Amino acid sequence: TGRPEWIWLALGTALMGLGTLYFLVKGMGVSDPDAKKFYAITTLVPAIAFTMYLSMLLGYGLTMVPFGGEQNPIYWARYADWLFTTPLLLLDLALLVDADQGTILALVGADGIMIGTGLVGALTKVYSYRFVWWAISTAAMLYILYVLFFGFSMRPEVASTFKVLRNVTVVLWSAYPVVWLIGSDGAGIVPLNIETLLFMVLDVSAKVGFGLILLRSRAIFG
Amino acid sequence: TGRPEWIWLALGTALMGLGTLYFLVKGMGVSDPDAKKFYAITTLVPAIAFTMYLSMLLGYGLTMVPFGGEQNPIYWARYADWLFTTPLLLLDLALLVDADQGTILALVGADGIMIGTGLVGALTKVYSYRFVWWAISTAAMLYILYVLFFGFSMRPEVASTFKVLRNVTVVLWSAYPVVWLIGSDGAGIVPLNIETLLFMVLDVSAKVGFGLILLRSRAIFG
Amino acid sequence: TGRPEWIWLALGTALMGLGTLYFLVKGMGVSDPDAKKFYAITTLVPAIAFTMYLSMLLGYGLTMVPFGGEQNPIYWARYADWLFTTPLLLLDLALLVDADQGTILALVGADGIMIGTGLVGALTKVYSYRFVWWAISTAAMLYILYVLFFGFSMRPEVASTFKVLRNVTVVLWSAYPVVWLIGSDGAGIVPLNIETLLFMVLDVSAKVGFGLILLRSRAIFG
Ligand SMILES: *C/C=C(C)/C=C/C=C(C)/C=C/C1=C(C)CCCC1(C)C
Ligand SMILES: *C/C=C(C)/C=C/C=C(C)/C=C/C1=C(C)CCCC1(C)C
Ligand SMILES: *C/C=C(C)/C=C/C=C(C)/C=C/C1=C(C)CCCC1(C)C
Repeated sequence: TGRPEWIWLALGTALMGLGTLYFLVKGMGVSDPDAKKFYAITTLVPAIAFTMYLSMLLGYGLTMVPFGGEQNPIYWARYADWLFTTPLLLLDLALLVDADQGTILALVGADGIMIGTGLVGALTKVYSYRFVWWAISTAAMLYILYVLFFGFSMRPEVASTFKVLRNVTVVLWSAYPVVWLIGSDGAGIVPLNIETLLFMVLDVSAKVGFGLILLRSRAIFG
Repeated sequence: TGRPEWIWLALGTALMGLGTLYFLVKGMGVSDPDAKKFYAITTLVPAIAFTMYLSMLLGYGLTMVPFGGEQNPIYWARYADWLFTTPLLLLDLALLVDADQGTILALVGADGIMIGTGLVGALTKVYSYRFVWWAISTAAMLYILYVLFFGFSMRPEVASTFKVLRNVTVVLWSAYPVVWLIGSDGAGIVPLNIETLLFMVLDVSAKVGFGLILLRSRAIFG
Repeated sequence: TGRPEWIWLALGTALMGLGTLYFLVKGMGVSDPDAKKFYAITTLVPAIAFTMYLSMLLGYGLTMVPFGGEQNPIYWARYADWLFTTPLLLLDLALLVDADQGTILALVGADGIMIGTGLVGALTKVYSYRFVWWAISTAAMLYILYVLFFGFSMRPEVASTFKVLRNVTVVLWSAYPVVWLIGSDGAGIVPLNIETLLFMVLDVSAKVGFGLILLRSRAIFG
């Protein structure tokens, strides 16, 4: 396309679409209920991502936001995706450790705040206000990572898998507020082409990457 | 109104509104918890449909989408409805057969993809791209119907009711991708007047029709 | 700001932000699972409200709706908030009395209808149609309050707390359809400045006020 970032949105689409097929196919073979749960969640995540990367690729989820001087291109389909897939990932972590209903509530709620404010700054028109919405969104991410460390004696083919996935999450999720800040969505110090490349490498890793590690573990069984 | 399809949107509103009253009234008389569940779900479905048919009737959920040459009228309130009521129907089927949490997750997730992509093609501006979003949406419908047949020894006043409702669903739900394709939302081979007539006959049948069959069955009790 | 209602949206933001901090901090100290549940829900409610009051304050959730003659200012961020926080409050009441899944479904569903139609009239362009959407929205509020009285033998440090919270709810929630009618969103008999003052006093009371009463009760424990 006439857009420099098409290549990464094209590669994003393929990879997400590839992970869903692999996981669905892999998904075929399960009988253990609990294990079913982890396939249902893990497969839907890139399934959703698949639909939003295509929408950006065909250009449906792209808008112009006016701010800091001129008109700015902003992929909003990114947040609609994150809106559903991140709560879906925390749910994988949550049911892995037999979380409490109460803690599952807080995580999900804080998550919706995270993305929700992230979307608000993405579409905000006053340049300065954006980073205030960024701060709050970041403040919720700190809560979530906090909770999965200090508020989150279980069987060991579980614990060890959880510590692994959680390390992945914390490192990946932490990159997103950094990319957004340096990117076109935030400081504008990095062009849209690179900002799109960064998110795609995170998304595939945090989704397909995360799912592969997960759906192989014996942790997901009885 | 100045719109040819008012009559069907007017009849849609009455019928949906009539089913909700009947089901709520009928709903009054229940004590068995589990049965309560099926009244809660079954009544809310046309309740929601009721609100969206009126919005189309008063014209709040109507927009113009430019594509394939000219400006196209598109009722988007239809998808906001389907967004909530179809997961509500699968939930009726799901709890009827004591589905697994895992399978309830997949159905609902695939459903949101179905409608979600359906909405995206409805609002897409490049004529050709629409049917690509149609294909994917259809691909999710095939998953759902699949699952309720091959991934979905239970008491017989249940099994027989389930096979019935499920037959209804498969036949009705299959009509929707056909109507959308021939209709104004898709191929434009059928005018908006007829496309509105078709969806109304499906909606009332899949909702009120489906609910009547359901809320009479002894299957919904202990 | 250049807006007369800034002061109340500024005071709304502070107070909601203050309640969340207090509840989170207070939240630190819990071990009993069930009690955790009530902190998770109760704290997220003003957390969300916090984000939407700021959005109105910075002016992100403000739009112009044309009707009854001229252009009308309409804070839509108010409904996105109510969209999530009112179901969150009913859930506090619901789990307080060990509600049935079925009844929890009806309450939440009716609630989404309430706000959902409320939003539709807020954005409707034909003056008269607004109050029709107001009527239906009100009709759902009557269902909810009904249900929490006649469809909602439990331990007494519970029952007495429930009767209390419920009295709060009914009196507060009943004020909202009145404010909306006399306000700029409805009849226009009260200016936006006063209508914004009224909602802020209700919101803080129904949220922070409601939460304080709740998170002190021994009802929330085992
Ligand atoms: C499947 C995609 C994933 C796991 C995405 C994670 C995204 C985030 C952790 C988002 C973080 C953001 C902030 C905390 C600040 C505002 C900007 C965001 C939304 C990128
Ligand atoms: C209460 C209304 C019901 C049960 C509606 C069902 C609608 C569908 C099965 C929708 C199907 C569609 C596709 C599979 C392709 C894209 C167009 C849609 C959304 C009409
Ligand atoms: C946290 C905020 C609360 C508890 C708000 C409650 C709001 C309502 C009970 C809303 C009621 C309305 C109607 C019943 C008629 C239409 C206008 C509304 C949305 C204000």
